[PDB]
Amino acid sequence: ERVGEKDLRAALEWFRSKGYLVETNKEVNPDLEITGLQKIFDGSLPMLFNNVKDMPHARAITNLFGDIRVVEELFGWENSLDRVKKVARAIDHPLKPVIIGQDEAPVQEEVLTTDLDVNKWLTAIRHTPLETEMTIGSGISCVVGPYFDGGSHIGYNRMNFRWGNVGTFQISPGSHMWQVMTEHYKDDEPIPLTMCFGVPPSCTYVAGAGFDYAILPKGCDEIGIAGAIQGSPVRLVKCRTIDAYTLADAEYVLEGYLHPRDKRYETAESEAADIQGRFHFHPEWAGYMGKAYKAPTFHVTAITMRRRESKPIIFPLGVHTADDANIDTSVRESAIFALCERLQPGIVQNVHIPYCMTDWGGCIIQVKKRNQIEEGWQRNFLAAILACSQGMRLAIAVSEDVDIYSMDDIMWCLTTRVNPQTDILNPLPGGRGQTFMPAERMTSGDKQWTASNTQFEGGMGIDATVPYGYESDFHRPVYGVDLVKPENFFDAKDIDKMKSRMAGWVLSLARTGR
Amino acid sequence: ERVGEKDLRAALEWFRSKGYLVETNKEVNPDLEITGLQKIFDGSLPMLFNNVKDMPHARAITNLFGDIRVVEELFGWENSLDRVKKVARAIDHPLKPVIIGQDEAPVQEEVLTTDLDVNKWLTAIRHTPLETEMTIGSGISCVVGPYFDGGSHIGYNRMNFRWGNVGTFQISPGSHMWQVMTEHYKDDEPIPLTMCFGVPPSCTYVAGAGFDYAILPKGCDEIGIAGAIQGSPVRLVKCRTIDAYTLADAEYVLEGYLHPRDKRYETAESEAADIQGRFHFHPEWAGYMGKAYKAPTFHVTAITMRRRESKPIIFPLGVHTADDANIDTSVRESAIFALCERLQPGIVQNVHIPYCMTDWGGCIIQVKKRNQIEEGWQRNFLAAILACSQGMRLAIAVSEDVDIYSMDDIMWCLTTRVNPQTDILNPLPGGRGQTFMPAERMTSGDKQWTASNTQFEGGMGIDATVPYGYESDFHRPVYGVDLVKPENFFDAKDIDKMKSRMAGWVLSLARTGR
Ligand SMILES: CC(C)(COP(=O)(O)OP(=O)(O)OC[C@H]1O[C@@H](n2cnc3c(N)ncnc32)[C@H](O)[C@H]1OP(=O)(O)O)[C@@H](O)C(=O)NCCC(=O)NCCSC(=O)c1ccccc1C#N
Ligand SMILES: CC(C)(COP(=O)(O)OP(=O)(O)OC[C@H]1O[C@@H](n2cnc3c(N)ncnc32)[C@H](O)[C@H]1OP(=O)(O)O)[C@@H](O)C(=O)NCCC(=O)NCCSC(=O)c1ccccc1C#N
Ligand SMILES: [Ca+2]
Ligand SMILES: [Ca+2]
Ligand SMILES: [Fe+3]
Ligand SMILES: [Fe+3]
Ligand SMILES: [Fe+3]
Ligand SMILES: [Fe+3]
Ligand SMILES: [K+]
Ligand SMILES: [K+]
Repeated sequence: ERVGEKDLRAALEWFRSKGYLVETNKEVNPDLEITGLQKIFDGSLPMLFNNVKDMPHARAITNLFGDIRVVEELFGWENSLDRVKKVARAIDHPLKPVIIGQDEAPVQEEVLTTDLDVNKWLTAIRHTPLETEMTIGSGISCVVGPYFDGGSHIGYNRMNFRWGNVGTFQISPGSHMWQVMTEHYKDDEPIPLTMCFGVPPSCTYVAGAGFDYAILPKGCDEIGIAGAIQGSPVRLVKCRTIDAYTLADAEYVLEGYLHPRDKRYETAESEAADIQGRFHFHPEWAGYMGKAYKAPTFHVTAITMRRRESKPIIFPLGVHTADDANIDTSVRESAIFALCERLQPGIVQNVHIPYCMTDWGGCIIQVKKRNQIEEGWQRNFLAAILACSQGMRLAIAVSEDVDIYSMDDIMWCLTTRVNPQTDILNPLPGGRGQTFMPAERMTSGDKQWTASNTQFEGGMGIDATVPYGYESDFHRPVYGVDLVKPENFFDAKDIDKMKSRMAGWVLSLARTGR
Repeated sequence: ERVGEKDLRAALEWFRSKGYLVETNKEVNPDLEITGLQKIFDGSLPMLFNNVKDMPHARAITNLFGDIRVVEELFGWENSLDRVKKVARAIDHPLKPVIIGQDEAPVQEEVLTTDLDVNKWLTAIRHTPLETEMTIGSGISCVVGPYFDGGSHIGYNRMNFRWGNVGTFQISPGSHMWQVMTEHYKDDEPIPLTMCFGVPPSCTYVAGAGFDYAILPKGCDEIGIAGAIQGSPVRLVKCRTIDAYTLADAEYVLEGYLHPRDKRYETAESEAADIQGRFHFHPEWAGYMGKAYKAPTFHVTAITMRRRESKPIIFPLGVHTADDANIDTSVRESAIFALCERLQPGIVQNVHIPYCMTDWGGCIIQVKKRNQIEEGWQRNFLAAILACSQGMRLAIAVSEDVDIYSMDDIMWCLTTRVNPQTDILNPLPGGRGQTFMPAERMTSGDKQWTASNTQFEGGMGIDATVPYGYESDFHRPVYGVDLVKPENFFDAKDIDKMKSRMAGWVLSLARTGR
């Protein structure tokens, strides 16, 4: 029982074969060093640390999804558009997970039912020097079967184990875990779930999804979507101490129960002062320094893992990195594309959630109007995206003559193609927002800065598309960059010099001559 | 091959057994008499006309879905809420249709491949004296297989056969047929489809659906939904002259090809004057007198039907009737409920599209806020409903202490629970609307009054819910109608007199004592 099928170790072997893996044997400190090195090389190749300070049994990998190109190469996609379309198709066609025996699951080689000190086995890290606690943010929640209406859910939840085998469990209001906890908020028994660490890359990719429940509602099969993404079923295994299932090919597994009504503070400082929304926790998805809140507790009852001599791998990652941004926004883009295609097929050409747009904060859709009867569909798309993606603050629609991956080109569209009196939608003022946005959280006023007091401003949908029938007046003409060859005029040396001095919007403008 | 399984004849037998069927042998005139009698008994029991003027082979039934109570009894539902929930569940769990042999399909007992005069076999009717043409509005389009991405579509399309075997084909912009025609607008071959008449009641129920493509996108299985609604698979049969499938248990079937680029006028008058949007056609779904437009043509190549001595039944119905309203708004309500449940489960308690709200015009959702973190979800629901239901003009959200079926109670909520400065949403001004709404169609100005020139005003979402935490101040208290018994004070005669003098909002207020 020591082989993961399409597991993280196979991905590491593939990275090493492609030359995309950077290893080191120097001992890395989980306190400020892993996240520091990840931010120094933000959006770069994966880094594998063989020696982690005070964790002789663990290896740490980071920047696994830092470069979207290497991720697309790992999953067999040509480019971002191909990835979006293939992931939408996978969302509509899940692969049912397969259950294997308890004696052939690689993640159950070692089963610790006592001596449950999570912080001794799972690597907790500190992101910034301003933090006080070391937290665990590498595990994905896994709920399979009756508690998810016969489907399966996988997603990240940050945990702070400050009571040995009991830690806080951060749940986004409105998410799948929030819906499960709300349905069972007044039950007598706790919710049995497991946290998986070092899972297969497809499971991480699908766990990044969130707040796309018009496409991935409660009862869907997220593990099935991961299996369809990886081209084969994901293996499940029955837990040892609870009635649930786990990812058999993970590296660590925490079995336990979620107590919805047993809420405790995430940090000792906030627990002392007894207020939420202040007292920094660590950097969050909106790009701001974090805050600490009360949260339900996760009561661990068993710690399963691979053979400790094999040094099971854990994937710790800073929040404000290209890694986390890719992990969330990839399936977010695919789900937004699927929704727009459901509403009216053939109009949306591409969807992109750039790193700068705060994974749950905004998105960009590219629409192509084929005739006069399709004019106005971009506004329906913007309103539907803002309403079906809770707390999304800025959705932008652009035409097909726009480079959706260049923020400079988007800014140009905003400057030249937006009528400020009619092209700025504010669909749902007073709806549900995201508490982690400081602009929204500051609307609490003098109340507790939690989700119970914030007041959403309604989002912002910007229609920066060209009106149909005015494509000649809004034409970005072309420069003759294909009609002349620089080799006829200069030598290779000068051409390389001039090319090396180029960066930014000019790279996009020179490719298209636009 | 002469038995429909759960067909229209079985429904007629059930109605007769329950005493819900009203028969007559007097010859009814399809010109102004069928629709006149249907409007005289709007929302009443089904009427079966055994003798139709100039149609010795046809029987006509009307008001089949006129009373929602008899429909719910036919399909085995307790009430409207049970119907909505069961139909949502059926939408999420379709039954795959079964294919039967060409020699056991009841609808293929007689196959006319020549002498194709549709108006001689299919009963065309005139709705109002202001019309000039007699049109066919009893058949549902049926597209199965490759042209619907492996799914199945059923829906109504009004046809005017003024060229013998070639008639106009009215397609709503944005609908499933519109999406199919747009995908194949420039193909060389025409689109093979069939029009079914006198279909099973579940197929009519599902064909009533429209503009709910976040729940029923292109590629879904609408015939599967009908089968799940009726509790058994719907039978299909291979066509005779085209490569397609039809409802085997129908009464008539028109096989042919849809020519998207071969557009002709629906009436001779509009064809002469050569303008669209004027020159009345017949009453439409918005409750206004109709207009005539250009439309693609349906080229019939075969007319299959049951044995002409059995007098196959046809279901002609006026547009502005409780029948049509039920037929559309039932699955509309179920799909809106499904969408609201996908966005955030447990908040929406009931969805109702009243007759007065112009099937595609508006809806009412009833929300119950369980805690402070759910305040504001009604606005997300309203925005999502307005954006994902093309051209919807008025969505209203009310609290759980409201009778969703009483328009007086909704008006009371509008009067007392709407802040005009913050509770009226206008989410998507300039989006896609419905051309058949005169308020929208008048925005064309001096252009052609078609879908290419209308300018949607953005819809209207009214949040008439009670803010969370103010349920004591917005409490409709109760009167003690359960604490006193009228028999102790008056005799049965006076009680019946007083009860007979009551009607309207007082019936709802007296049941709840509110
Ligand atoms: C809002 C909340 C939780 C509430 O807590 P509070 O505002 O303090 O109010 P409350 O809970 O004490 O009272 C409440 C009363 O409503 C009843 N009630 C309460 N809940 C339920 C329920 N589920 N079902 C049924 N009834 C319920 C109770 O009946 C009663 O509570 P009880 O009396 O029973 O105790 C509040 O604490 C709170 O954490 N905000 C912030 C939470 C939040 O945005 N995370 C987002 C996580 S994204 C994230 O990281 C991330 C994502 C991507 C990338 C990087 C990162 C990072 N890096
Ligand atoms: C808007 C339309 C159709 C357009 O027609 P027009 O405005 O006149 O413009 P157009 O078609 O001539 O030109 C167009 C140009 O865009 C290109 N193009 C056009 N279409 C396509 C396409 N599908 N795919 C790709 N390209 C396309 C062509 O390339 C070029 O056309 P071409 O040059 O090729 O000919 C226009 O006629 C029209 O009927 N409005 C009204 C239609 C409408 O609301 N029904 C709603 C039916 S609910 C109903 O009853 C009902 C429902 C429930 C209950 C009761 C009732 C009743 N009782
Ligand atoms: Ca992205
Ligand atoms: Ca209705
Ligand atoms: Fe989930
Ligand atoms: Fe614009
Ligand atoms: Fe359809
Ligand atoms: Fe209100
Ligand atoms: K997820
Ligand atoms: K339909």
